Parts: sequence; C-alpha cells; structure tokens
Amino acid sequence: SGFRKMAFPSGKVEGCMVQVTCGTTTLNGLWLDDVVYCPRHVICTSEDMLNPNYEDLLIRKSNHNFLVQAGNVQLRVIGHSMQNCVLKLKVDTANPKTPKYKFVRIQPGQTFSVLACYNGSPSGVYQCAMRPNFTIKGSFLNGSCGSVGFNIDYDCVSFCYMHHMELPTGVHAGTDLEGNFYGPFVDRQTAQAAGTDTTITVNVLAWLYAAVINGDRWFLNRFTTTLNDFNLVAMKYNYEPLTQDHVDILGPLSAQTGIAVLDMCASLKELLQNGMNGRTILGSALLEDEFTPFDVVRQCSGVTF
Amino acid sequence: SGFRKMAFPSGKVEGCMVQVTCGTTTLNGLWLDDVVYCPRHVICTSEDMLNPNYEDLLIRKSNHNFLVQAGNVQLRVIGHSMQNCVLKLKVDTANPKTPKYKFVRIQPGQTFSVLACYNGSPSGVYQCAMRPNFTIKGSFLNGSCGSVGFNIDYDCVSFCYMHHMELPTGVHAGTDLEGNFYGPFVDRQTAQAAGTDTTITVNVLAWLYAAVINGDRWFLNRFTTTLNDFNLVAMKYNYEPLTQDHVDILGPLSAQTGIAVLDMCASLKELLQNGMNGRTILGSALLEDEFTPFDVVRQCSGVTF
Ligand SMILES: O=C1N[C@]2(CCc3ccccc32)C(=O)N1c1cncc(F)c1
Ligand SMILES: O=C1N[C@]2(CCc3ccccc32)C(=O)N1c1cncc(F)c1
Repeated sequence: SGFRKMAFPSGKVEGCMVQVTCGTTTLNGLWLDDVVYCPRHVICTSEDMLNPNYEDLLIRKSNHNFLVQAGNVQLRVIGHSMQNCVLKLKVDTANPKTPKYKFVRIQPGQTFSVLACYNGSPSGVYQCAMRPNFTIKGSFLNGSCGSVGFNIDYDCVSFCYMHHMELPTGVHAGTDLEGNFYGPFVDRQTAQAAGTDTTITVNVLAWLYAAVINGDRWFLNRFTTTLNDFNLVAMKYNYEPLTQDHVDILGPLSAQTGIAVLDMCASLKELLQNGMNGRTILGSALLEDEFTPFDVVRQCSGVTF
Repeated sequence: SGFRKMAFPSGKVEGCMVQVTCGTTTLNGLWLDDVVYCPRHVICTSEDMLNPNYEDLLIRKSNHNFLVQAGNVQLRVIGHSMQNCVLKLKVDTANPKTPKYKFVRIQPGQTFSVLACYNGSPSGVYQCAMRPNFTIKGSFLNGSCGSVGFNIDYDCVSFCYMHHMELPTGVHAGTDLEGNFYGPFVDRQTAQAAGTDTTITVNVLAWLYAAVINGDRWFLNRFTTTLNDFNLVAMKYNYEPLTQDHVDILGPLSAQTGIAVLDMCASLKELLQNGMNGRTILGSALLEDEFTPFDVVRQCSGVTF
C-alpha cells in the first residue's frame, strides 16, 4: 500500500536524448531511428525571438550547421526539415537504443512523465498533467527545451510532449512530436494568454478512490448527489463538468471499492463546500487532480513495463 | 522555473533489476557485477513469517534452488551467503549493465529515489525521504520487496535502500545494501513500534527558499527570530531542532536569495503558529519536508548525470 505521484521509469527515453547546437544555441533533441527531433527555436538568436521568421532563418542553415552529439558520439546530419514548430534532422545512423515507440497527441487532463534534460543529459523525472488550458506546471530551466514527456504501455513509449517555452506567468508550453503546440501558444517571446484553467474533476474523484483503497476514509459521508446537482457545485468551484463518460471511466474503481460514483461525488461536494478542516488525504492538504483513473488502477495493481 | 518533486533518472538502476524466486516466493533482486542482492525473506513461506529462523531456512537451500532471471536470461548461481537481512547470490556472469556504484547508509532526513519493481520489472520511480524515525512513506505492493532506493552523482549510483516490509500502520521499512535495517525493525510479521516521528526542519526551510526563488513570496514577513526561540516553536510543533550545522547547509540558498536563515525561520514560525490561511506554496497547502537543501540547489541549477 501507499500512494505516490509516480513517474514511468525513464531508461528507454534516456537512451534517446541528444544535444543539438545551431550557432550559439544548445538544447535537447530526441533521436529515434535515424531522425533527431528538436524545437525549431534552436535556429534563433536573441535578436530573433520577439517574432522570428523561421522559414528565412532555416534557409540560412545547412546540414553541417546542426551539431548533434549523443553523449560523446557525434552524429552526421544528412538532411533537415521543419514540421510545424519542430525540426527533423535526418542522421546517417539509426539510434541502437531506439525503443518501440509511437507519437500521440494527448487530451487535456491526461498525465505523462517528463524527463528533464540539459545539454542532452538527463537531470530528473517527474509526473504531471496536461492542464485543461493546455499548459503544464513543470520544472524547466534555460536549456531544458527539447525535453520530452511520455507514457509507457508494455514495451512501447508513447511520446506526447516536447518542451518549448516558459510563459511570462511561469507556466510551461510545448508541442506534440509533430510540432503542433498544445493550446493557443506560439514560439515567440511575447506575452500570451493561457485563458481559464479548471480543476480536472474525474482525476480528483480517482484520487479519492485511491485514498479509500489506502484507508484514508474520513471524508466519506452519508450523502449522495446527482450528476446535475454535482455539476452546479463543480461550476461554482471552477471544476470541469462531470460527464457520463467520466462516470464510466471510474467504473473499475467504483466496483473495487463498492462506493458508487455519485456517492463519491457527494463526498467531493462536501469537501468543496466545507474544505478539509485542517486534515489531509494521502499526504495532501488540497484536492489532487494529477492522477487519472488509469494511473490509480495501475499503481494500485502494480503494472510493470 | 517551477519546482517539482523530481526523481533521479532510473535507467542505470533499471538495468540491474532481476527476479529472484526461491520455492513459491518471487521478489526483486539487484545484479551488480557478479552478485545479486535481495531480501533474505525470499526463503520463507507463510508458516515461517511470524518468527523465521533464517539460519535454519537457508541451510535447507542450495545454489540451484535460487532462480534468478534478468528479463528473459537465466543466471547461473555459483554461491550464496546471508549478510544481515540480505542474501548475496554469486552468479557466473558479471552484469554488462553494471553502472559505477557505491553502497551508502543514509542519514534520517535525506532523500532518495525509489524504483518500484514487481517480478524484476520496473513499474515507476518516485522521490522520498528517510523519516526521522527511519521509516519511509512509499508506494509498495506485495511483490515489491527488493526494490531499491538510490541517488546519483555524476555517473555514480549510490544505493542506499532495499525494501523489505510494510508495517501494520501502512508505512515502509527496509535495509541498507549490507542488509542492516534502518530503524528498530526486524524482518518478521509482528507489530513493531516506529516511535515518534518529526518534521524535517532543515528541509522545510530549503523548500521555502525554493518557493522564494520561484516567486511564491507571500509568507515572507517583517520579523526575525533566534535559533533558541525558533527551537522552542519547533518543539511545540514536533519539528526537528535546528542546529548551526543546518544553518550552515542552508548558506548557499541564503546567499542566493539574500534572506538570512533566521529571517526565514521567522517566516516558518509564523506559518507554524498561524497556518497557511487557505493559501498555497509551490502548489502545496502544507509545509513540505521532502526536499533537502542539496535537492533545492540541484533542481534550481539544472545539474545532470
Ligand atoms: O530557453 C528558453 N527560451 C525561451 C525564452 C522566451 C522564448 C520564446 C519562444 C521560445 C523559447 C523561448 C523560453 O521560454 N525558454 C525557457 C523554457 N523553459 C524554461 C525556461 F526557464 C526558459
Ligand atoms: O511482501 C511482503 N511480505 C511481508 C508480509 C509481512 C512481512 C514480514 C516480514 C517481511 C516481509 C513481510 C510484507 O510486509 N510485504 C510487503 C511489503 N511492502 C508492501 C506490501 F504491500 C507488502
């Protein structure tokens, strides 16, 4: 027992990280088969960043201007393309450490692990959620661009995020691996509105199920609610509306625990309206929304990769 | 910027995990050079666990009774020894994936990453602290025994923890890699007192420095305190007493931020006495004690491995 914010083991991703340098800019790239993926802003200088003309900047570059190094080994670049906000550098050697992988574009409210890297070298791994407003709340310093987010299922890494930018508000934005930003963001040094975020209701409920499974149960009550009444409360407290598709995804946890989804909703309603009264749940003094129902089931059943 | 509970990248450890089976018991082992380390309780059955005579149990076993499998490859066991609460199985092949490593016995209040594994296969990685009472608050299911905790410095993995037991209270206990338990615990199915825990004061202060560095600063105040006055407050609130050695370890963060250690203590005093008043710090609604001052500096400066 116990319940922790757990990241996927990072080794399969560590073997894919490289350093990419173009002129004076160094950031991270991802080497899969004979292609390295990295943020296109590797080609800018500081004069460029307020509104770069990436097509003109890239026309000034040739294959030999992209320095790609995998630990101590230098890769030979034999082609370059820009796809949306990523560059794709074709190299003459397939990465021998390429895992089975896919590129996925995740939905808001889903979670993934981030392998934070600098200069091509891994620093740390942590779990986090794509916010409803398509930002992430990560830990990224200058040099972390090109660090990636991923999930693993069996032996297959699904890459879902590449880090590009810190907004002036301190939150993070990035792309899928086809270079399309999550959210309205653009790769330029401007203030950019993220727009209203909400709490991920289905994930809070999953975490309360994890709490009961672990024996933290003080917040269960004698009450029930309806999906309509709960959603009135959700709106007042800037929670995502709960839908029947959400109720259905919580089915396994409801079955495991015997606590009907709408009964758990009535526990959550009371927590929203009354607070935690100075108490904690699974070590937290707030309602946690970065565990999906699948996360909870996986951790509670010890699934491996 | 941003600040997250970050684990070390786990790849160097993933390459060392194996499954060890003795009779009907399967748990995890750690294969370094030509030795596999695992909990000695792999040799017990359920009849044994209330008070096993490990010396008699191990005398009934021979090399060929220890089944060791590294993914799909079977290892040949050519010797076996018990050291304290660990078994050491000598194998005929050195692990080709052995990293540079050391065995360390950590101090209470220090942190490390855990690679949770089942049947020799990694499940997830998370960070956590050795509590002052020598327990850890992990996420471990049946089958996780033999999972290890570690830190990495440059290219060198320091293994500090091997998981053995969940206490009836739901918290976790284990050994160093020489098989000596942290704390008063024994490897038998009995209720066992952990004794009084406290909050790790030097780590709370480091985290408040991390918060200021990140711009969460609402808790800074106009006050100062003395080490003696602060320690009176620490005692009332079951915090570890702060010593000058602690003040000295916080030196770099004090220098970085310009906030004297005793001034940060006066912020902490006010938080202990008044609470957080419904506010958060670095996403948390409680005072966080699982980041060491070294953790904070590393994460704030993007150190890699
Ligand atoms: O390295 C850079 N470069 C920036 C400057 C502003 C900018 C605009 C477009 C693209 C990239 C960049 C940026 O946001 N980051 C950064 C990322 N994460 C964490 C950080 F601390 C900094
Ligand atoms: O696998 C086992 N086996 C136990 C039973 C009781 C016991 C006593 C001595 C040694 C070992 C064991 C034990 O504590 N765990 C366990 C560990 N972590 C998380 C869990 F959920 C269970």
